[PDB]
Amino acid sequence: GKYNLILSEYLSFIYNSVQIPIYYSSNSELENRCIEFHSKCLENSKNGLSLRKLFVEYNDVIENATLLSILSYSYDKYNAVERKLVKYAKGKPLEADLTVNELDYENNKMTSELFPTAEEYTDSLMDPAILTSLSSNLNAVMFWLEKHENDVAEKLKVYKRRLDLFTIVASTINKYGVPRHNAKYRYEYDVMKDKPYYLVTWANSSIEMLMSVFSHDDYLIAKELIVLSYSNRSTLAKLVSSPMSILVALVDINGTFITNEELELEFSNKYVRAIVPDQTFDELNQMLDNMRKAGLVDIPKMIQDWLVDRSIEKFPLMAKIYSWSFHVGFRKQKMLDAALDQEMYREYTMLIRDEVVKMLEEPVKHDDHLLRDSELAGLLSMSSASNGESRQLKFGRKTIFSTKKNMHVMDDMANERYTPGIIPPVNVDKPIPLGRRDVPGRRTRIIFILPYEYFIAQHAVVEKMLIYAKHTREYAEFYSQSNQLLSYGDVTRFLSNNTMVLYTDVSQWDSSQHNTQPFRKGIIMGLDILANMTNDAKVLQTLNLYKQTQINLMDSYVQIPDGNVIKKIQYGAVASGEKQTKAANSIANLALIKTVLSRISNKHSFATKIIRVDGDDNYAVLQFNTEVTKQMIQDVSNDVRETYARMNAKVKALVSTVGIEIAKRYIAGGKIFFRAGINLLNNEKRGQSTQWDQAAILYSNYIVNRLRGFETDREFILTKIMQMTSVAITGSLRLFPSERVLTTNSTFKVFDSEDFIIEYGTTVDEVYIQRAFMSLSSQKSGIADEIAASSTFKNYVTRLSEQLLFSKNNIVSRGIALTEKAKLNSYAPISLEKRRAQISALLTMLQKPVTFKSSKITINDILRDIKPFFTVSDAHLPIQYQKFMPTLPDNVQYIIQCIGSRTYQIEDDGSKSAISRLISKYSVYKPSIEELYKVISLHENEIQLYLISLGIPKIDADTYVGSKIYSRDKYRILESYVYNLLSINYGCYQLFDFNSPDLEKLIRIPFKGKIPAVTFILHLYAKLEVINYAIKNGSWISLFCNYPKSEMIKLWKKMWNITSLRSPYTNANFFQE
RNA sequence: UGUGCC
Repeated sequence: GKYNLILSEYLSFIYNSVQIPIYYSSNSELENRCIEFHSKCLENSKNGLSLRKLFVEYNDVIENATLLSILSYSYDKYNAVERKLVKYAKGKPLEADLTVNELDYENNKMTSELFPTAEEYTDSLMDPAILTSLSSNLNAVMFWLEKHENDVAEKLKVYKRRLDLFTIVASTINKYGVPRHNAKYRYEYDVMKDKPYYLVTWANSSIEMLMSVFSHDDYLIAKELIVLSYSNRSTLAKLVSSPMSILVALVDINGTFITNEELELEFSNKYVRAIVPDQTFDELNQMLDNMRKAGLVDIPKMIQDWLVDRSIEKFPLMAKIYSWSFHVGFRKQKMLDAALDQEMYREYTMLIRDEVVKMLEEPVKHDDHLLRDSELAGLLSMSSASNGESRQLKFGRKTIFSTKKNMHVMDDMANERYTPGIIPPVNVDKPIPLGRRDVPGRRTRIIFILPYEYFIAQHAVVEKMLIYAKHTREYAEFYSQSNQLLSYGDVTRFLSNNTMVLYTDVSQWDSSQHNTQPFRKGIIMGLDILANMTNDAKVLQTLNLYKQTQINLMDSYVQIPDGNVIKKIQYGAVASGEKQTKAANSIANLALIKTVLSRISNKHSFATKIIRVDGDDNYAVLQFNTEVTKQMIQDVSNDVRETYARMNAKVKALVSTVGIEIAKRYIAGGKIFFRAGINLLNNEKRGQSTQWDQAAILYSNYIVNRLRGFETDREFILTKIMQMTSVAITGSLRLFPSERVLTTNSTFKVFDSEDFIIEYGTTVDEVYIQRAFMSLSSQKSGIADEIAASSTFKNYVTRLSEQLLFSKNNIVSRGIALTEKAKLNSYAPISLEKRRAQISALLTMLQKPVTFKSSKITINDILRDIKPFFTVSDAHLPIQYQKFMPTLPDNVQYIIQCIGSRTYQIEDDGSKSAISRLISKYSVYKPSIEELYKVISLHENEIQLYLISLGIPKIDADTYVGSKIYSRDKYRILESYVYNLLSINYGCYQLFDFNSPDLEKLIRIPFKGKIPAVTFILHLYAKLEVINYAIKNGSWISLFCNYPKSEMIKLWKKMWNITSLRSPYTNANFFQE
């Protein structure tokens, strides 16, 4: 509960010249006392009197009531920051070395020198894009510094290392003064022109980096990145994190974890000697020298010191550095610059064509319905993103403009303009609008934003390909319900003294111009073969349309802005934006890896243990009929690079016998590592999310980084959360939500009271608050109801429905209309109205909690009912599993050591149900987990009607409605739904093997009735409680359950009526992946 | 409506 105490100190620190606590209680009499206390405090403050007497008088309110919020009556002028900053600003300011970046505008010049006229100015290249101010970040660091000013021992060293660092930030910022932000947390030209262009972004990155400093090594790393970053803005991250690929090959393997037949992690005590050719060492040295040429000193030395022995025990430092560089911010070039960079492929093209044919061969011959009604499927699937051009649209009687894809389709249909049979051009006549994706370290890549004709003409086929991939292991990113651990396991498996791994990053090749010809032709050739396999008119048109999109792309043109103008240039390369983007790319890399491997063998004779393609990378494990030597590696590597070289492909191929390093993960010393480079105080782009959503997201980013090996002080995160989640009443009245409001599992939850432990209200007050918050979950929007009543809109819903189902409409119909009413949420005007409504409702709720008829049950209610029926008792679980994921914090790591981990994801969509499968066979419709959950619990007769209404044949529908499988499905649908409400596949839990035998013994549950749903919830609740206790106390306990027989029947009724809560915390988990 | 595909 330290969050509440912390908030007062921070507020007291920020303002000085009052704070009014606000409590509430589920007990009528106590609440009145809370009302009396609030009135007295306002009255006393209004008269400038002390509140000390009142606190003693209302001792009971402080002691038992639950704090809801804090009132901030501050009469200053959001200043203080200028005054506060100066004491810390003494050291010498930093000077921008305007000679380190190629492209001029990437140097820390004076804003004016970049944009002389306020009309030439643009933040397009430095916009933090986050909804929190630079001034607030600075305020947070200073506040933390003051609190930890009088600390001792090791704590002091952390303060001192941090204090030194912020000195550079403070002094440099002062030389120009703190920049001021507008209403939308943006930095305009007037504040900007006197100050160095990249000043605001740089300060944010350094502050974020410093508040994540603890050990001396952290201090050394943060300082080099900070000073260097201010000058360098385009290669520092890349230079710092490049030696990592070379490093993995060096470390030896002493006991690793592999994959077994049951596809689960199993420990192997083997030893694999690292074999590295002298040439590789020269390459690493060149990389180190390059870091040095760029002013780097401390970082290069650390890598060099490590190299003397390359002990996997002193390797965490290398890992720490790799995670660290990403925190220098994003590299945002000029669209044109990002855009500008851009006879033997016969074997390569053929494989791509063959792979495409396999993925649809069976679907095409049979005459799959999805292929037949592909157009309908695209419409249901259709998103609410952009279509490319801002159009004027009329809805009922309102004339407004939108760019949204959904809006364009509805307007077009109501004008006989809807024509998916005609796939628009993307050449010189109708150039493609561009989209951009920015990431730290790597170069900016462009994105096509093609007309919805393209999404529709490709949605059905890509879905078919994904299903094929779903069961093909070569495609690591799509295989089964696998996670990254299984992939990690597969590489280690066949590792021995007569086998070498081959990893390759082909990010450059994917964009190449050489690539697009062979790529498009291969897909097209495949499409022609598939067409020569059926006679179905519906299938051919859908198949034919897909072919057309590939042809139009072959010769494309792009609209790249060059200032304020839009130059139309010829883009002869493959860019992402299509539907088949990921699936096609995966096919292309796999075809490519296969092509290189085949050419090499003519020379060498090996065995292919495994081949894989995962994202922009691809790798393989080969086996030779002899012991691998340093000389052998050089020969295999030179030939492989040469094979890539002949195909004019620019890639980075490496050969090792112990580890590999790709974009998503890296393996060194038999251990699995994952980069932890998520930016905190700077984003990639702006969206339509609120401050609360962003605050929830920041906490999430912090949790993933903390899990991955990059920790940022929690107090700083908490401090950031307090500033972000605040709400102003006036220009001097600001309301700060309490910890209970912030952390309770409600529609307004932002973070967990205690990291790695999701709590649920076990007290009456929490329950009272939870019920109240839900009360005001959804808010109305006029602009939204308007269009929801217009003609064109209802017709669009009606046209989709009369095309989909046969019999009656409503469980399906209500969903389609709503699913379509929400898509309007991309339209800012509607988004803005919703937020304003939420705040006003929120201000009143914090002020004085309202009443609620409840009548709605949730997950928290089910858990609360169970709790009082378990008996706790100290138990003990020894550690049996060696550590394979080192970066993991100690408390999280301990649970894995004692009970183990898993290599799969727990099905939380119900897709593995027989009924869901049956719907898939005859319908293009895709029910949600929630819809399936409501549907399964319906009267046998009702279910039969619903299946028929969707097109399911009578003999099939009738057979299911009474079978054994339907009964089993009932339990399965609920199990999937319950896991979903408990986020078992997210955060820290996704790691633990909840089916662990060791975990299982700690649970004692005697059957007293026997009813699937009831048994599942008790075991799950017990498993979560035992694990959570373990996370907090580092020790274990055993659980006994004596739940009544009468009680279970009541509980079961409760279970089939659970509602789902929507909250920023929930959104953030969805947001991560 | 400072707007940006899968």
